Amino acid sequence: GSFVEMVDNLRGKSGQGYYVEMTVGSPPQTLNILVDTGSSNFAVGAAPHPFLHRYYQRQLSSTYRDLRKGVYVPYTQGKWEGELGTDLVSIPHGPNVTVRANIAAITESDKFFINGSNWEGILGLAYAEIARPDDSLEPFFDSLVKQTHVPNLFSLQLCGAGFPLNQSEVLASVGGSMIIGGIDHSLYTGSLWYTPIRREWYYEVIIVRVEINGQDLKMDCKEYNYDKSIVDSGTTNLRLPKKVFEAAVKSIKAASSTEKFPDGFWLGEQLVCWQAGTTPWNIFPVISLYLMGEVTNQSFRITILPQQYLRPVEDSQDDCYKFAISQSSTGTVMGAVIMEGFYVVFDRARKRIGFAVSACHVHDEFRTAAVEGPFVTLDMEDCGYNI
Ligand SMILES: CCOc1nc(N2C[C@H]3C(=O)N(C)C(=N)N[C@@]3(c3ccc(C#N)s3)C2)nc(C)c1F
Repeated sequence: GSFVEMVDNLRGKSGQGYYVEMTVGSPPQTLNILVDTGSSNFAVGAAPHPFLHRYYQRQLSSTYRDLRKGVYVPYTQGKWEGELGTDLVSIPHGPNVTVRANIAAITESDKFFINGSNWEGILGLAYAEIARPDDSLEPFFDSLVKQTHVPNLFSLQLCGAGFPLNQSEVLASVGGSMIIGGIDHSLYTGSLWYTPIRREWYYEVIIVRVEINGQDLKMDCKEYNYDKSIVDSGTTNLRLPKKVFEAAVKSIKAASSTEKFPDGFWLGEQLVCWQAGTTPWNIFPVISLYLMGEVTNQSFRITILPQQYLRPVEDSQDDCYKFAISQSSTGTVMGAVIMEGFYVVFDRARKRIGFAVSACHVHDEFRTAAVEGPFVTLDMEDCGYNI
């Protein structure tokens, strides 16, 4: 329905992440927490760091409980180490409840805290299977549902500004909404279409067809989900498996061939700039991803514009962007630049993910993002990867 207390509770941008305010401990300690559907731990800075202006001070919380257990989390681009404990946690612009949750108090980290991101921790919203050190460490959302009457569902509206925001603007701007326990109908237009959650670990989905400006990429659909396809608010880009990325970039280059861009642009490293207001959106194609539907032999599609996959960056008065589609060796990742086009419903109770056109997606007068269906699609189970 309508969840006015949670609408507009996020801040941030696709490159540095979107965060929500939370409180930990007694008396409450306020922290800004990255919303991450790609992990399953609630972890906060708990020791001084050059990039943190605040951190969780366990010795100041009367409700802190030490679990006497460490946690070591090395991942591809970064790492953190911490100490496990529990404490009382609330979301000020959330459900009006306080829960006793696991907290990994980060004591040492490497390339984890981003200089100027304004967040001091991460809220992993995925399932216990991928929690560290193991699946016995109950994730925050699991604790919230178990301890309260909050429905087992959350929804995210990530709002890209469509232009760069400076330090002051990003602190003053509304970055979106995280609706805990419901769906807010003001955040989207048109209908919600649902795709099954294939397995509960990451938010895993199955892509069944890919088009670039209506042209079928024509790859065996297993390639699109090799070795998985996930929905991840903690990733900036749309990341595609190597072979899919190679085919997609060739097609996007062919569609936009009236302008030549350097190799560094297509590699997502180099910015491209145009005179203020002259970005040639129309030369860039739309991209549609078809997802397995809830009905047998039915699919639907989500369509994004270059306003989603060209990420605004500061250079001058030029309008500059980076290409936000990149290669992956760990499957497809529908990151923030996909999520900015849509209101995304993580319906854990019904093991499904819903998509609708976002009320805050960036577009022009000629084209809009879309969520459409149904389409007849056969052998969709064959699109999923095994082993
Ligand atoms: C395989 C590692 O499993 C785990 N992975 C993770 N994460 C991997 C990181 C990552 O690379 N992506 C993309 C992501 N979605 N989340 C992480 C981010 C770090 C900084 C971000 C920003 N901005 S987002 C957190 N945490 C735990 C606790 C794991 F167990």
